[PDB]
Amino acid sequence: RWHGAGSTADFQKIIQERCDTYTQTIRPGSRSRNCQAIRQAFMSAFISKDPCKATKEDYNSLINLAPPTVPCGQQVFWSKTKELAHEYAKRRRLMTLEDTLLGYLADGLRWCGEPGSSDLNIWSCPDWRKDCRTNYLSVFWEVLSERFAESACNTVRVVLNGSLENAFDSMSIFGRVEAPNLRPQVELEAWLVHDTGKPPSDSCSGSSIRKLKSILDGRNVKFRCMDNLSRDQFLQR
Repeated sequence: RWHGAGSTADFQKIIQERCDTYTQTIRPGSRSRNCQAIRQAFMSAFISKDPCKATKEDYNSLINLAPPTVPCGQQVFWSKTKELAHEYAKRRRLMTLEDTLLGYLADGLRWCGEPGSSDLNIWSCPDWRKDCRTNYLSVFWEVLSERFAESACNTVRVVLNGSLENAFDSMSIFGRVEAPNLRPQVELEAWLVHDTGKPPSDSCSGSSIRKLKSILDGRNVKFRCMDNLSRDQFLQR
């Protein structure tokens, strides 16, 4: 029925198993959380509904069970730097969205339902461009991203791509949802990191980063920007 790839096979089992692994072996001691209840809430958010009428409100109950809150001074944002940013966060024992409970559950997966049915659509799912932006996969990442940004505290870091013409993309989730909802008075450190021995194409003094700085000034968030670093110099530091 849709243009996008279908749901991850065995979605329900994958998320519950990821939840067990996360809560018991990845970030334990926190107060306890029921993984069966989390799985049930996640399914209830989208199953049997119109797959192109997802709203942020559909996810309030799921997120309340496990908000994407990272301890102060440990939070990492990224944009166009997925691989690098996660390497960095892993090495420094920091957390990206994909390191929160719900982000860990959902990372890399696909899901959508079908009206009337209680089952996943494993055959096809709304593509964001061809079908609808208001789909359950896209909306999940948006609302999770917003709460993650709102809960950030003290010093936060962002890894950006110094090999693009514009390291800051105002239409990205980081630019649209995260930066504009950053808790006021936190401090943000940006790292603009470039490839290989390929000379950077954007810097902290470029137009796009000046736009980011304007947003942060508006949030009363202090900004420090470092650039002209290759992947190795950034990670080795």
